Amino acid sequence: MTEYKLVVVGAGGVGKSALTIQLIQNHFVDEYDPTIEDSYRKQVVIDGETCLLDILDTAGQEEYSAMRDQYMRTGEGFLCVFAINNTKSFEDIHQYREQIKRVKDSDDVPMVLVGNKCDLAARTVESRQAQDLARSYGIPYIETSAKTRQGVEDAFYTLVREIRQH
Ligand SMILES: Nc1nc2c(ncn2[C@@H]2O[C@H](COP(=O)(O)OP(=O)(O)NP(=O)(O)O)[C@@H](O)[C@H]2O)c(=O)[nH]1
Ligand SMILES: [Ca+2]
Ligand SMILES: [Ca+2]
Ligand SMILES: [Mg+2]
Ligand SMILES: [Mg+2]
Repeated sequence: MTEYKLVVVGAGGVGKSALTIQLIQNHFVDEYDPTIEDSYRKQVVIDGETCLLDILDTAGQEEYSAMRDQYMRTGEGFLCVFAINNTKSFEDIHQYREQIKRVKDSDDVPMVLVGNKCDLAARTVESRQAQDLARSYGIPYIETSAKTRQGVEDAFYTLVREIRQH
């Protein structure tokens, strides 16, 4: 069956792990345990196609920035996550995109921009700002909450549908 290699990237604490765990295991991780690098696999049906999602959950802590080149090499599509209550995590997106762009030597890498924690009211990144960033990359913007599950499947499935346009 078709295998899709997804990689979830973004600053520390934006909810990369919570998003992936919500998708794969259907519960919300409330505590914060910083990730080094974890892998998840699950067979799903997306638009009538049975496929395997291989998801790499990466480190947001800058300490582990050295490991980025390896995972950017292998991944087929990237979920670029920031938190809507964390302006710095939004500003950090470009450095993730730029590295992906260098490594793939492509301006057309399948990606989705994800604004997570949309359940929180302390918003400092407005949807329109994020829409504009995504537009400049030629990719979709989707808001999510790993807490409520809002948008979680849409984000990952959209990344699959982007990989399929490439
Ligand atoms: N309210 C709310 N909290 C969230 C959401 N997603 C993650 N969190 C919380 O934010 C904290 C960090 O989540 P986590 O998934 O560990 O972040 P991360 O991006 O994987 N961190 P790291 O890069 O260090 O591995 C946790 O307390 C988690 O419960 C969300 O959508 N809503
Ligand atoms: Ca929990
Ligand atoms: Ca692009
Ligand atoms: Mg994590
Ligand atoms: Mg503002």
